[PDB]
Amino acid sequence: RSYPCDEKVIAECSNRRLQEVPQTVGKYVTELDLSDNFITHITNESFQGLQNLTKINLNHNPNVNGLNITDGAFLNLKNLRELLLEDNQLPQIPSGLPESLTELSLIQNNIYNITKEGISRLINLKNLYLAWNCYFNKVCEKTNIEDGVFETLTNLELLSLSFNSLSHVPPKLPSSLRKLFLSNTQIKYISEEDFKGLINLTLLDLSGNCPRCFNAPFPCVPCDGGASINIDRFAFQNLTQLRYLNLSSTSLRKINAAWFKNMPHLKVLDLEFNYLVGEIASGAFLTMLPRLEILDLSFNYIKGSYPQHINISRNFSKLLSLRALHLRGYVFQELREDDFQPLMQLPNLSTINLGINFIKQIDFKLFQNFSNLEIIYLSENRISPTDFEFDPHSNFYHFTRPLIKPQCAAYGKALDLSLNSIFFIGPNQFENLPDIACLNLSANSNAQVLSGTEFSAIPHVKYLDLTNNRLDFDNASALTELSDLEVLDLSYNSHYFRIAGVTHHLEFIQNFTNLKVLNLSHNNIYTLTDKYNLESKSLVELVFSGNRLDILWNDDDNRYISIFKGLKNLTRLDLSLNRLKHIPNEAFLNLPASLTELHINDNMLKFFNWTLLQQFPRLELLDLRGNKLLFLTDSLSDFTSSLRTLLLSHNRISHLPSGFLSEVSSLKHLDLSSNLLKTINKSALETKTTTKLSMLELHGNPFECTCDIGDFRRWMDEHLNVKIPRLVDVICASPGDQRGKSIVSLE
Amino acid sequence: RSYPCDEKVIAECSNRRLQEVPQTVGKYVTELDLSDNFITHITNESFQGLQNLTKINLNHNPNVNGLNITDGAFLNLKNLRELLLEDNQLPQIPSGLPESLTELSLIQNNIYNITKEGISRLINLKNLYLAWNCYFNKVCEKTNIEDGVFETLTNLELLSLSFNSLSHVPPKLPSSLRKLFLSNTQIKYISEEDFKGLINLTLLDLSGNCPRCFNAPFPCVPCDGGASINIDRFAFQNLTQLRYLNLSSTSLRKINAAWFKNMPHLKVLDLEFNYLVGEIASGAFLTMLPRLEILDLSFNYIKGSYPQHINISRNFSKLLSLRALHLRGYVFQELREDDFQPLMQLPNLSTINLGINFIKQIDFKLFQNFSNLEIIYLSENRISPDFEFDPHSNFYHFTRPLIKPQCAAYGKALDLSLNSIFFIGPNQFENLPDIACLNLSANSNAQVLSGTEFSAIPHVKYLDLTNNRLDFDNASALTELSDLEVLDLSYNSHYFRIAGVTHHLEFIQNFTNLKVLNLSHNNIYTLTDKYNLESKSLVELVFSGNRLDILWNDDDNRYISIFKGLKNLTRLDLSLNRLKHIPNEAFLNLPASLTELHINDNMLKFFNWTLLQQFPRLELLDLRGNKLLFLTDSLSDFTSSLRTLLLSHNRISHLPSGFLSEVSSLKHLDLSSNLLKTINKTKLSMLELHGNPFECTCDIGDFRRWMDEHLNVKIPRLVDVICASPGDQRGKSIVSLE
Ligand SMILES: *[C@@H]1O[C@H](CO)[C@@H](O[C@@H]2O[C@H](CO)[C@@H](O[C@@H]3O[C@H](CO)[C@@H](O)[C@H](O[C@H]4O[C@H](CO)[C@@H](O)[C@H](O)[C@@H]4O)[C@@H]3O)[C@H](O)[C@H]2NC(C)=O)[C@H](O)[C@H]1NC(C)=O
Ligand SMILES: Nc1nc2c(ncn2[C@@H]2O[C@H](COP(=O)(O)O[C@H]3[C@@H](O)[C@H](n4ccc(=O)[nH]c4=O)O[C@@H]3COP(=O)(O)O)[C@H]3OP(=O)(O)O[C@H]32)c(=O)[nH]1
Ligand SMILES: Nc1nc2c(ncn2[C@@H]2O[C@H](COP(=O)(O)O[C@H]3[C@@H](O)[C@H](n4ccc(=O)[nH]c4=O)O[C@@H]3COP(=O)(O)O)[C@H]3OP(=O)(O)O[C@H]32)c(=O)[nH]1
Ligand SMILES: *[C@@H]1O[C@H](CO)[C@@H](O[C@@H]2O[C@H](CO)[C@@H](O[C@@H]3O[C@H](CO)[C@@H](O)[C@H](O)[C@@H]3O)[C@H](O)[C@H]2NC(C)=O)[C@H](O)[C@H]1NC(C)=O
Ligand SMILES: *[C@@H]1O[C@H](CO)[C@@H](O[C@@H]2O[C@H](CO)[C@@H](O[C@@H]3O[C@H](CO)[C@@H](O)[C@H](O)[C@@H]3O)[C@H](O)[C@H]2NC(C)=O)[C@H](O)[C@H]1NC(C)=O
Ligand SMILES: *[C@@H]1O[C@H](CO)[C@@H](O[C@@H]2O[C@H](CO)[C@@H](O[C@@H]3O[C@H](CO)[C@@H](O)[C@H](O)[C@@H]3O)[C@H](O)[C@H]2NC(C)=O)[C@H](O)[C@H]1NC(C)=O
Ligand SMILES: *[C@@H]1O[C@H](CO)[C@@H](O[C@@H]2O[C@H](CO)[C@@H](O)[C@H](O)[C@H]2NC(C)=O)[C@H](O)[C@H]1NC(C)=O
Ligand SMILES: *[C@@H]1O[C@H](CO)[C@@H](O[C@@H]2O[C@H](CO)[C@@H](O)[C@H](O)[C@H]2NC(C)=O)[C@H](O)[C@H]1NC(C)=O
Ligand SMILES: O=c1ccn([C@@H]2O[C@H](CO)[C@@H](O)[C@H]2O)c(=O)[nH]1
Ligand SMILES: O=c1ccn([C@@H]2O[C@H](CO)[C@@H](O)[C@H]2O)c(=O)[nH]1
Ligand SMILES: *[C@@H]1O[C@H](CO)[C@@H](O)[C@H](O)[C@H]1NC(C)=O
Ligand SMILES: *[C@@H]1O[C@H](CO)[C@@H](O)[C@H](O)[C@H]1NC(C)=O
Ligand SMILES: *[C@@H]1O[C@H](CO)[C@@H](O)[C@H](O)[C@H]1NC(C)=O
Ligand SMILES: *[C@@H]1O[C@H](CO)[C@@H](O)[C@H](O)[C@H]1NC(C)=O
Ligand SMILES: *[C@@H]1O[C@H](CO)[C@@H](O)[C@H](O)[C@H]1NC(C)=O
Ligand SMILES: *[C@@H]1O[C@H](CO)[C@@H](O)[C@H](O)[C@H]1NC(C)=O
Ligand SMILES: *[C@@H]1O[C@H](CO)[C@@H](O)[C@H](O)[C@H]1NC(C)=O
Ligand SMILES: *[C@@H]1O[C@H](CO)[C@@H](O)[C@H](O)[C@H]1NC(C)=O
Ligand SMILES: *[C@@H]1O[C@H](CO)[C@@H](O)[C@H](O)[C@H]1NC(C)=O
Ligand SMILES: *[C@@H]1O[C@H](CO)[C@@H](O)[C@H](O)[C@H]1NC(C)=O
Repeated sequence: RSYPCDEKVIAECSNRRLQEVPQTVGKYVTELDLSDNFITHITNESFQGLQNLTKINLNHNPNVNGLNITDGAFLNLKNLRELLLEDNQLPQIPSGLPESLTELSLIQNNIYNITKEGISRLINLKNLYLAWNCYFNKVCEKTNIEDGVFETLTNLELLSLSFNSLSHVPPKLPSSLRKLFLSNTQIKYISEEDFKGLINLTLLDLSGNCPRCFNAPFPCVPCDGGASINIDRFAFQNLTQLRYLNLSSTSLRKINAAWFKNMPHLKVLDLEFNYLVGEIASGAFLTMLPRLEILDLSFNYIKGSYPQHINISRNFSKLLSLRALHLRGYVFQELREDDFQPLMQLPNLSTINLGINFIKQIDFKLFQNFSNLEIIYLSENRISPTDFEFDPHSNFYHFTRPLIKPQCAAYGKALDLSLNSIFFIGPNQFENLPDIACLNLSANSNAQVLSGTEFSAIPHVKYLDLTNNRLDFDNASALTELSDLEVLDLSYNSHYFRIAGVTHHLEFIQNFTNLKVLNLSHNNIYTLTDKYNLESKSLVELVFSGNRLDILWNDDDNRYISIFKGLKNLTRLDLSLNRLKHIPNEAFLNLPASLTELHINDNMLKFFNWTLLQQFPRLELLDLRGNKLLFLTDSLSDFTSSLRTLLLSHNRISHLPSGFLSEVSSLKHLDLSSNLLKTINKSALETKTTTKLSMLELHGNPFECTCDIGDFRRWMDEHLNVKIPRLVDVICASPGDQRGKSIVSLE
Repeated sequence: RSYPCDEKVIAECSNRRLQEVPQTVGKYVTELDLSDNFITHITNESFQGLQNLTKINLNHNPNVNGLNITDGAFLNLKNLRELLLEDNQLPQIPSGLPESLTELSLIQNNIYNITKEGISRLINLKNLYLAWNCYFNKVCEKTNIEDGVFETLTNLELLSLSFNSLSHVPPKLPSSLRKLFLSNTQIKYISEEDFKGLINLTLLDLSGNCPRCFNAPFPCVPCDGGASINIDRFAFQNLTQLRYLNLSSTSLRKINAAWFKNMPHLKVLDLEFNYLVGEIASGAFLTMLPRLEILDLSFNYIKGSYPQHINISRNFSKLLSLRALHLRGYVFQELREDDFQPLMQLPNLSTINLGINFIKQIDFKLFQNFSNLEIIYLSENRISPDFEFDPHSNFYHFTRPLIKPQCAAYGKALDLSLNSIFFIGPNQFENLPDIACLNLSANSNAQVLSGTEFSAIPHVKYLDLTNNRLDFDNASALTELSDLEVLDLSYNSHYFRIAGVTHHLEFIQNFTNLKVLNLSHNNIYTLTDKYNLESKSLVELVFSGNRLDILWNDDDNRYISIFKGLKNLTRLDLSLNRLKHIPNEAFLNLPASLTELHINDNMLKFFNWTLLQQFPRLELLDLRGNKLLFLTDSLSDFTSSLRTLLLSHNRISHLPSGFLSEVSSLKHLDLSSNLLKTINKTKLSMLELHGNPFECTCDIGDFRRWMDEHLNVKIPRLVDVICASPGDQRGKSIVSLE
């Protein structure tokens, strides 16, 4: 049983409050992650017993001044390939690094000198990350790059120098380079010589040089006069393998078509945060890009300007390989059919993104004229009836999550109208739309009574997101025009459910033939009109967290005692966050016998009637985390043969009953973290049967570390197939000499 | 030093996990509150010490087996006036109650038998509370009322029997009654005899008998065929003093005017949850209410019906004393000027409540022609561009003020909250009166305010725009409101979250008289062009729930002076800003005028205490709920103004030397829920220490000594100042020892 790391050859040793490199790491280990510890010193002794190490991660030590690394500390590790030293306040590149390194990352340090002595003997480097050493209003020096320092790195494939003050492209780069990142480097001019020999390059990032600074979310310094980056006509002429070009925030007003003349493979062009309204309308460069797949022209708005219409050049029609066009933040009032003519015959154009344009009106019928749209993204418009802020490993100019949740988009064509002002759906709201399978109307403040006709023009919606609205459930036929509906999200429509005196009709649920997943979370449901029961022959999953079952199941009221019973196909039920202090026995028995997964976490349960598990023969997962439970039954196997996972974290359990660990044969994963256990007695340990337990969680219990723990420790020694994670957090509260130590580190 | 109660003569002893009546109560106590403890038995031994007890509260024992009370347990208490025994699962009225009692509460027990033996001996009773013993689907017995059980209570002024099954008004009630509460008692018939003797009654509650059960939020049983309650023509004949009549939810469709004939002082008439749409339209009874001040006709809607217009009888014009009219939940589409004609000459009608009517359109100009409207309440419409019920509250409606008092104090108030005014068009507020208090909360207003939207009502002083989604793209926003004093912009996160759109807060500087600004829960992390908040007038800024962790990031200097230009500021709230550290320069740039600084519920591990030298008026500093690991030993050096220092929920381990005994303006220090195991060996007036893990060895005697010598330093909740060690002492207050 490894300690302090979890081994599996990989050693997960991160975030463990470690103060030095442990001398206890399995000597077979090949990758070791010690990130986020409190390590302050690395010497030639730190890794002495571990010469099979391929990979070391030391990022973010010491985690709350800097990591002190001796010359040659690593130089004896002969197989070391990957060394991660991010966010360690290093004042220099460490001296005497091993020649074997293929990957070195020094992101987010204080290194202002890149020197031959540091780097040049690292002949095997493929990827070198030096970004984010001097930037914004950090107090730091201009980066000195020693002439020719990278010239000997003849296998170098990726070099990243972004977010440092460089002023010029470094000369003498190796022609092995595939990816060169030079974002936010204060380079104002790109000469013909700068990228001259780089015939293998596939990615060039020159974003944030001569930035567009209006409304910047960071301290931003424009080029004089807010001028554009100055890229020589021939700067790209030998970049024949280029696939990705990032020119975001280079204050461009003109794009020279001749930049692309030798660039037949360009697939992704990023031109966000420039001043390209004119070029978008004229667009001579568009001719050069018939193989482009992604064009991002987001946030090129003219500030203060809110024109009626977007002006797209007819030459967009040349972008014959286009798959996604991103046009956030152009900012305009109205989208008319004619305005997108140029895009309508593009054969592979799957995605159109018009997020964040403050658009007031759209002629929806225009989307039908497109060849092949799968994603119509119109969120955030005005349609109506550690202790650094930026992730160095992520795109700086846009978020890279999918525009549509994958689970919704998997059904078919997607229309996302979230975060607009469609406060009711009128009779003709969805006229002349493609055949939408995936519809997002989240956060429109929709207060309407859905009545069974609102979705008639798009009747094959299968995944409907209506979260964060204020729907008035006064009509039992609501949404029944959607016969194929499979997923329905009604989360955060509490507005009218909170009001006792208006009607709340949920009867429509029963009308769906194919409804599989229903989310009613965070609605504050405490009262329903006429019918008190939810019923469906199809429903598999009901999320009912964040409601008031404490009131629906009050002891003085019988009406809701069968509320979920009529959900006869149900396998997953979430009753978390319902302020439950007790469940009446009859209510529990009325939960569907079909269940396999039951969550009642984050309530206030003082007691749980285990005997009632007899009625749930298919029940695999029972989640009671975050309650106030005091005891377990001492004959749990009498009550279930199906239970595979039992989660009891964050309760007030102080005693295990005899045999409990091995009571139940089906039980693989028992979570007793953060309870009130002082020991586990031999009594809890006696079985006649082989335990099938695979994971037992125990961190955060106030263990009593005296001789009375020895039985449990031997049990541990005798059942290594039972994984106990976070041994470093399985801690003695007592006695004094033991307090804070892992129960494992005692004699 | 009292224990276990706090005494002040009143002993507050509630909610302290007490398992018996404590024997160490001040012998001089007149009022003892023992509510919410874990007490299971009372005996005539329980209170022996205490004979000048005038009042006992034993509500909610034992808390979370009834309270077992022996006969005559209370009998040797000669001054006991008032006994509270709510929510104790009592199976009977207890035997042997002292005859001194003027007030008895047995609300929320299991008592189904009201007998001479419990009650008839209690001759001084003014107030008797028997409500909520059998109701809803509780398992309980019909309520047996022993014939003439109240006949002897000839001082009795208030009798409450609500929420029990009674079936009949009990006969032989004393004519000393003022208030008779019989709500939800399953009484279907009110006979000419039922209120015989009761010529001094001023209140009668007959609500919930023959209830209107459609959409009930409780188990509701209608009378046969949902018939109305049956009230005899002459049943109110001799109820000449009535001021308050509650007939809510009695399924009335027809009101007999003659019921009010001899009741010309009726002030408050509650008719909610009936079927009175026809009566409201025609209503002869409205002609018999010359002195009525409050009429509540709420939730009389006909289900499924959504008429165009509300139909208000001309006879409303005879309600000459009306001050408030409640018409929630009539449910109608449109309010036209002429529809309120009959109200327009009532000289004292100050409040009109049309909440929850799903009203789509209103002609605002009609309000102009009323006599004296001060509260126009239109919240929750469709305008566009462990028992659940508190036994001491009204059951049919909330009783909080319609408008926050701090807003209404400014003058005429218009509440449009919880509608769909997602933008304010150019004539939205035309023909309104001179509105001073305006509520537009929760309209999902997404608009760019530009300085003209409130031109028609330019004297607004208190503007509530919370829970909207305002787009701050214009420096002139709201500047037409020259007199504005209070602006609430809480919960307008929507656009502030988005980096790429503009966020302009420059308009704040343009107000001469702005006193209070609440920017809470806006997630503010980036602003456009001007990085600083400026105002010569502003006194209080609430900035909680924003991202000062980002605004003051070490790598960015732009917001280091964000609040400095708030030159008049005395109160600043920076709680819930995810702060791990505040840059020293940022702290020093907070206004030197501050008297009150909150930075609670962040994640601060360090505080630079020396910086308090630049805050010479600072009286209150709140650092609760951070991760502070130690205190300065030099506090006297950095402030002579601090009176209150709140440090609860932090990680402090050691009180430094001479902290307490050192200076001086410091009245209140809160160190509760920290990590102190001891305190080692002065206007200080209060010292909180509950929830520390005190080591209760002999090392602790000095502190106890010190406690004994400084009895002018209150230490609240001594029962919660607990030893965590040693194992013997664990769970004990620190006041038990050698
Ligand atoms: C300018 O545009 C260029 C080209 O589009 C863009 O290049 C991309 O940069 C991002 C960010 O560094 C790269 O994405 C990373 O790449 C590797 C995958 O090989 C991953 O290790 C990273 O994932 C980790 O980090 C993510 C964020 O913390 C985690 O969410 C994830 O779970 C991983 O832990 C990450 O995805 C991307 O590879 C390149 N693109 C290409 C084609 O090389 C560049 O970022 C733009 N410039 C700026 C300043 O925005
Ligand atoms: N470029 C961009 N992308 C955005 C934006 N908002 C959301 N996204 C999403 O980020 C995700 C990442 O896009 P990004 O352009 O940064 O990077 C792409 C593209 O650069 C590139 N790519 C992607 C698709 C393609 O056909 N050809 C191609 O070269 O490969 C990256 C991996 O992303 P993936 O498509 O696998 O999720 C995309 O997923 P999505 O289709 O839902 O939309 C994109 C946005 O404003 N701009
Ligand atoms: N009746 C009624 N009142 C409601 C409703 N919604 C909110 N309220 C508020 O509860 C509060 C209590 O009103 P309620 O009718 O229940 O009882 C009044 C009235 O019964 C009575 N009263 C009050 C004022 C008066 O002039 N004459 C009068 O007889 O004294 C009670 C206490 O009022 P308070 O001491 O808080 O000022 C009111 O304050 P508000 O003017 O803003 O409106 C009332 C509602 O739907 N119905
Ligand atoms: C309302 O409830 C639904 C149903 O629970 C929520 O959608 C579900 O969310 C979970 C994420 O918690 C998804 O499961 C996850 O899927 C990913 C991707 O496959 C997987 O990697 C994770 O391990 C996890 O299993 C689940 O797929 C998804 N279901 C559907 C139909 O989309 C929804 O998010 C809730 N809505 C709100 C606003 O909370
Ligand atoms: C029917 O209508 C009448 C109004 O005439 C309601 O009477 C009011 O009842 C409330 C709530 O019980 C009383 O308030 C309480 O008063 C005490 C004593 O002052 C106070 O300590 C409590 O905190 C609480 O405010 C109120 O006094 C009483 N009004 C009068 C004039 O006596 C009655 O509640 C209604 N019935 C139902 C079932 O709602
Ligand atoms: C936005 O911030 C304002 C200013 O803090 C909040 O209004 C203020 O709320 C406090 C209570 O949180 C009011 O003080 C209280 O007054 C009552 C009545 O006198 C008193 O009983 C309390 O002990 C306390 O003093 C304060 O008067 C009030 N200020 C104003 C101008 O109304 C407001 O609630 C915050 N908005 C939101 C949505 O949270
Ligand atoms: C519908 O749109 C809403 C709003 O854009 C989406 O909610 C966002 O979802 C992402 C992905 O999980 C979260 O990280 C964001 O925080 C959400 N934002 C808000 C404001 O809620 C929602 O995911 C979309 N629905 C579908 C099915 O794609
Ligand atoms: C403006 O209207 C809102 C919504 O009606 C009021 O907010 C309510 O205030 C009460 C009193 O504090 C709270 O208990 C309710 O929970 C609030 N409801 C919601 C939905 O926020 C607000 O008080 C009103 N503003 C003024 C100035 O009176
Ligand atoms: O409702 C609108 C309309 C337009 N803009 C413009 O959009 C850009 C980004 O906020 C700015 O130029 C701003 O003027 C808005 O912000 N909000
Ligand atoms: O938008 C509306 C319009 C009317 N109603 C009606 O209002 C009463 C209370 O909800 C019910 O009869 C219902 O029919 C609504 O609920 N919502
Ligand atoms: C780092 O620790 C070493 C011992 O290995 C010590 O000699 C040296 O002074 C330290 N370096 C710094 C920069 O403090
Ligand atoms: C592009 O679309 C056409 C259909 O017009 C199809 O033939 C081709 O396979 C698609 N190409 C890609 C790469 O999807
Ligand atoms: C729902 O609305 C439809 C369409 O307006 C209407 O015909 C029907 O009567 C309503 N259904 C119910 C149950 O009221
Ligand atoms: C919904 O189901 C119920 C009961 O099965 C049926 O009465 C009703 O007509 C169905 N409604 C619709 C609109 O299909
Ligand atoms: C029960 O659930 C599954 C969904 O996985 C579905 O295939 C089956 O059709 C459902 N039963 C009914 C009656 O719809
Ligand atoms: C109106 O109220 C005033 C003062 O509140 C009072 O003098 C007068 O009697 C009331 N008028 C009527 C018609 O009741
Ligand atoms: C605010 O909007 C008004 C009305 O459109 C306009 O006159 C003005 O230019 C805007 N003000 C600012 C400061 O941009
Ligand atoms: C607001 O204040 C500033 C100067 O303090 C001034 O420039 C601006 O014109 C004022 N705005 C208006 C609308 O008065
Ligand atoms: C400062 O605040 C007080 C209100 O508390 C006010 O009397 C004074 O006018 C304010 N100062 C200025 C210059 O407005
Ligand atoms: C307190 O702040 C000042 C800077 O304003 C500095 O002189 C002193 O070092 C600070 N103390 C700490 C602990 O940073």
